[PDB]
Amino acid sequence: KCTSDQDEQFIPKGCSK
Repeated sequence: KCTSDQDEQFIPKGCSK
């Protein structure tokens, strides 16, 4: 997943996959 709660300025290692 990309957004855990609401992460608009932050994208993780594993966003769109």
